[PDB]
Amino acid sequence: KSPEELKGIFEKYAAKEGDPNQLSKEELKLLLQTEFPSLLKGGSTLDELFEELDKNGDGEVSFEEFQVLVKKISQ
Repeated sequence: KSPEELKGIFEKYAAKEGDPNQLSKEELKLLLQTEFPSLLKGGSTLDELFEELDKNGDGEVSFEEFQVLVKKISQ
């Protein structure tokens, strides 16, 4: 979807507590599973995926990092 939509969707799951605009491993999992079951681009887990992504979002995934994930998925 467009950045606007990806942002909206991201925020839907990121807007909990602690940080309202970063998906934790939990919220990343929840987002992926709920919104993108068709695109579970992980493995026999998503730990590795998480570690691969989080070279930035301090144990979570910022919007940029997520949009980059979507970019990767799309590619």
